[PDB]
Amino acid sequence: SGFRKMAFPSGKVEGCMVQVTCGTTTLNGLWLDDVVYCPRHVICTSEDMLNPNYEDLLIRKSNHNFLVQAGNVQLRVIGHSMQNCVLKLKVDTANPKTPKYKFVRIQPGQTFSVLACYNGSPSGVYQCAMRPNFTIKGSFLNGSCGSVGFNIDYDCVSFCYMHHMELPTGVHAGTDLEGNFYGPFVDRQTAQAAGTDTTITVNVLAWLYAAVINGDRWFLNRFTTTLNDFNLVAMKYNYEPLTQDHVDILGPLSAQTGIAVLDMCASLKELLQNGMNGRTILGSALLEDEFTPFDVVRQCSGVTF
Amino acid sequence: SGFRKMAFPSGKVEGCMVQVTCGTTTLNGLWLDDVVYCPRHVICTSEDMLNPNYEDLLIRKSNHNFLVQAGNVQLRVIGHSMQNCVLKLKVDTANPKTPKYKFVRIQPGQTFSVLACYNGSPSGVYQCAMRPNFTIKGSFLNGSCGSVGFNIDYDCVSFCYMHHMELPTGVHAGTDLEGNFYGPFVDRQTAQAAGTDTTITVNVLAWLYAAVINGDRWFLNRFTTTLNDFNLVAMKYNYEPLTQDHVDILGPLSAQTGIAVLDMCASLKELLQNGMNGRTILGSALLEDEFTPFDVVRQCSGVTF
Ligand SMILES: C=CC(=O)N(C)Cc1nc(C(F)(F)F)cs1
Ligand SMILES: C=CC(=O)N(C)Cc1nc(C(F)(F)F)cs1
Repeated sequence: SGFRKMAFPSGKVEGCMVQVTCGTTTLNGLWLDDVVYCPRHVICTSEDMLNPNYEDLLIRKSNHNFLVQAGNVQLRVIGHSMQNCVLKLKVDTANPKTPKYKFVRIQPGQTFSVLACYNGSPSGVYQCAMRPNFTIKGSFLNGSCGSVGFNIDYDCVSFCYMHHMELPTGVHAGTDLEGNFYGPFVDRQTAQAAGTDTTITVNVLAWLYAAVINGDRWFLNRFTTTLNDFNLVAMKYNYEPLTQDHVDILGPLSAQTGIAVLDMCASLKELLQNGMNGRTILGSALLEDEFTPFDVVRQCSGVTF
Repeated sequence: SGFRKMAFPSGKVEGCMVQVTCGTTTLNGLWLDDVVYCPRHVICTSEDMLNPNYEDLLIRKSNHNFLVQAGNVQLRVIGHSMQNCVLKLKVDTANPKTPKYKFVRIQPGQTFSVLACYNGSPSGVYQCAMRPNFTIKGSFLNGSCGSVGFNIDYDCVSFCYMHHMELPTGVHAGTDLEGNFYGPFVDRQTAQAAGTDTTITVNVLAWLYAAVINGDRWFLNRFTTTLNDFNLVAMKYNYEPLTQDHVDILGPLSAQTGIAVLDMCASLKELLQNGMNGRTILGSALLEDEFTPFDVVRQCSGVTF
């Protein structure tokens, strides 16, 4: 037992990371089959990034202006295109390490593993969630652009995120692998409003179920509540309203623990109204919302890839 | 910027994990060059584990009693030995994926990445620390035995931990790759005292430096203190006493931020005496001690492997 914030094994993705250089800018790319994906602002100089005309900038560029390197291996670029906010560089070689993979656009509240890279080399891996306002709270220094987020379901890598920017507020924004930004964000250096964030209520409930499974039970009540009564308190405290879809998803954890979902909601209500009294739950002094119900089940099931 | 608990990329280690089965028990092994390392209690049945005579049990075993499988590949066992609390199985093949590697025995307070495995397949990766009492707070379900902890310094994998047991108290215990347990623990199913844990003071100071680097500054004081005065408060609150060796190690962070180490100690003192007032530091409502000074520098430097 025990419960930890746990990233997927990153081997399959390590073998897809390359370095992409264009003019002066170098960032990371994702080499799958015979295509390399990377943020399109690799073609920006530090003067352009206030309001770049990407079409006009890409037009000054030809295949040989893009340097793609896989470790020491140089790749030959035989085609280039812009799809939304990503560049797709066609290379004459297929990545011999290409995993089985999908491109997916995740929903707010879902989680994924991030492999932070610089100059095409992996530096570390960590788990995070797509916030309800479509930002993520990551660790992304300059040059981490092109780092990708992913999930793995037995041998299949579902890529869901590519890092593009840090906002002036210190949070992060990026696209799906088709180049569409999560959220209202654009790839230019300006002040951009992320908007009010909220807490992923269903994830907090999964984490409280994770805690009961692992012995932390001090927060269980002699009380219950109603979906609508609880949502009243969710509103006051900026929690996502809970729905019947969420209740269903928590079914498996309700059945493993024998604690009705609404009873668990009643425990959450009291934790929101009375704080935690300097106590801890799974080693945390606040309510953690970056575990999906699927995440919790994975850890307690021991699923492998 | 941003600061996250970050594991090393696990690719190099994924390619070394194998399944080891002996009689009925199956757990994970580490296949390096032409040797497979695994916990010696793979030769225990569920009756033996109260007080097993490992020599007598190993004597009933021959090479062909050990089944080693690397994915689908079966390995031929041509030799077996017991070194402290690990088995070393000689196989007729060298792992073509063996990285450059060392076996190292870490000190309490240092960190490492854990690749949790079941049946020889990787399930996830996370960072943790060797507690001062020589336990770790991990996520280890049954069959995770043989999972290994490691560090990576540009291409070199320093293996430092192999998982053996969960203690009745829910914490975890294991050995170095020479089979010597960290701490006073033995591989039998009995109640074992871990002993008073303490907080890794130097790590907390590194994390406060990480917070200043990333904008969280509300905890900085108009006060300073002395090494001996601060250690008085460390004692009361079960913090490791701070030494001049620790002060030196924090030098680089002292210089990057312009905050003298003893001034930072003064901030820690006040946080220990007055709590955090329902505020947060790098998203945490308690004092985090699982980042070494080296860890913090790595994240803010962007080191790659
Ligand atoms: C990955 C981020 C990074 O490395 N940097 C230097 C920030 C940048 N932001 C832009 C954008 F989106 F404003 F055009 C281009 S580079
Ligand atoms: C890795 C732990 C695990 O999977 N289990 C079932 C607990 C075990 N503990 C023992 C020991 F050390 F007491 F002999 C043998 S198996």
